[PDB]
Amino acid sequence: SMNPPPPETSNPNKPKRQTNQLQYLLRVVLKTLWKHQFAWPFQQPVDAVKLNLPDYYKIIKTPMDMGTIKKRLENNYYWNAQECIQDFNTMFTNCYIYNKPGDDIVLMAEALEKLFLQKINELPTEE
Ligand SMILES: CC(=O)Nc1cccc(-c2cc(C)[n+]([O-])c3ccccc23)c1
Repeated sequence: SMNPPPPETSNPNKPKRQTNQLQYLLRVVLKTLWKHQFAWPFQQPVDAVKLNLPDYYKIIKTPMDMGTIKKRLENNYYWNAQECIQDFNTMFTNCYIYNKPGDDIVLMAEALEKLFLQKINELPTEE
């Protein structure tokens, strides 16, 4: 019923790059999803205490959210675009794993995921 530590957003010994694909993930992908009317539940880690979801972290063992993604991108946490893509996909998947079809939160995730897919379809070739 308690919250875990959040995911890492800083690790000085993890090697880092700033690639055109990662820049796109920040300037296009994250910015597009973040501004969306359905972004708010996904803008920070799930607070299973305040939301009274005492089983959330019993079920979701790889938590991820756009707050975490945003910090990762802004602090050049990643080596490659696939790492970041995997974070978005983890976020969507968790939502679908925890919730039931047609729950509001699932429709919200689906709307963001549609946009995500459209933006990833035009990830630029590496420079
Ligand atoms: C800090 C925090 O947890 N905010 C928040 C606000 C509203 C909804 C959610 C939320 C977010 C997510 C990802 N899921 O799956 C939920 C499931 C059931 C109830 C609520 C949620 C999170």
